[PDB]
Amino acid sequence: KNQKVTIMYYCDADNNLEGSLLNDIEEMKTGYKDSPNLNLIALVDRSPRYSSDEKVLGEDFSDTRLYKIEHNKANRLDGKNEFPEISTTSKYEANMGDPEVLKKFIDYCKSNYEADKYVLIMANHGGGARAICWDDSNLDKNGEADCLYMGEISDHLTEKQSVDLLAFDACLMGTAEVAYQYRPGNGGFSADTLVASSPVVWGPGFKYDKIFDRIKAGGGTNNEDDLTLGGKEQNFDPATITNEQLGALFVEEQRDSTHANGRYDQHLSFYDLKKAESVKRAIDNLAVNLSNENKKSEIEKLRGSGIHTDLMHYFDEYSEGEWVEYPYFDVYDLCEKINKSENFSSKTKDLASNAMNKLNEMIVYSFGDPSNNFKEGKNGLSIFLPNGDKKYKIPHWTMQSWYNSIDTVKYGLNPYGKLSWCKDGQDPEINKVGNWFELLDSWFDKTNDVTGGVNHYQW
Ligand code: NA
Ligand code: NA
Ligand code: NA
Repeated sequence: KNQKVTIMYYCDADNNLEGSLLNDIEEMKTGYKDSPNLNLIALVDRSPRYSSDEKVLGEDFSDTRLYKIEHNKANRLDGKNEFPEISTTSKYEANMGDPEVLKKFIDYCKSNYEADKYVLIMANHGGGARAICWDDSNLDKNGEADCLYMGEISDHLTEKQSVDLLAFDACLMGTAEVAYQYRPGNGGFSADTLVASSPVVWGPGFKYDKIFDRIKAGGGTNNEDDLTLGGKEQNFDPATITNEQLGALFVEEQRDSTHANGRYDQHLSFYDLKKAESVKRAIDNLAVNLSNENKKSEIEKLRGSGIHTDLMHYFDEYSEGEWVEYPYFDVYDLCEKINKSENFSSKTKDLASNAMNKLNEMIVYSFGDPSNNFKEGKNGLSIFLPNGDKKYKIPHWTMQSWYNSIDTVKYGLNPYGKLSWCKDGQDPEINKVGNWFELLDSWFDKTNDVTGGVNHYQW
């Protein structure tokens, strides 16, 4: 009733999105309403090549800094003990792709700005369940920009850094694997609720000024209609705001901002992550059935290929590169087409209906393309469904060994796997499918000896 809310903005502007993220910070300063129940602490890492702005944060710089944002104001902070490399006069360059930096940021905010509710907004690029936050200041073992892999974040972060809400201001983050990775009760770092978009997010990103202009005490409303909650858009007191109200804020303001500019391809969803497991298990059941009834042909006919797909998806199907990297399809649409197709038995239909029920329970709010018959609260979550047999000649599935449960670098594959979505629910028996990962591996890996085929996993 008199809670305090700390919002931690992990701003990785060390890339081409620097100007957009500086505009986002300006929007935060504009919309932020000063209150003793609210804190906005931002770890901003800028770039030395793109934007040369000096009006948002007071000067032009290229290092990593800690700021506290208030109305029309951003005061630079000291790193103190949790981040001793950062001071009010330091010139420290951080690697935002290093999960230890994110860990130090979360610990700093929890130590110096204690609160009853924690929100974590991670802002950068995004690439599904593989990664997030690419940093141009540090190069990996391939000469590319270092990034945060989901399994890497789980490996380095513990339960001490768990948050109440996790917002991904990045592309292609609303996947079932991502939501399951950070579910509460996984033993380590987790988020009670997740805000994410299944497809790419447009340039402007989130309309933070409107969001923070609605995080205000005193009650009241504006004249704008609320299409997620019904009625008029309400103001939510920081002393009493809940996870659901903040998520509805994100979803509704993104809907209004995107549709105002005629961008009906944009999406955003709010998930209760304590339902994530309930969805995963559900899909897993379906997966087992899909293995036992030899339905690879029918699922491939539902998914499609090339530019001819009828499943609701969140990538540019005209780009084979996106087919290889982000073949993410809507889970609810897949289960609905299974349940309504005449190429599936009654058992498969019932398992798909159970998956739909769990999905409806998980996805609290969502908005999408109305021309695609988007079902709010049902559509809005994606799942990895590759064209594993299509050759590029190299098959797609061999280029997707990152979608794995193992330590891929330890087995010579491309950086990082360790996705709990792929690990949990595996059937230890050989030639036996236990979960979605093993189903895909059984469908697309042509050899299954002890060496584990192309992804070094024996299903
Ligand atoms: Na950096
Ligand atoms: Na509205
Ligand atoms: Na394999």
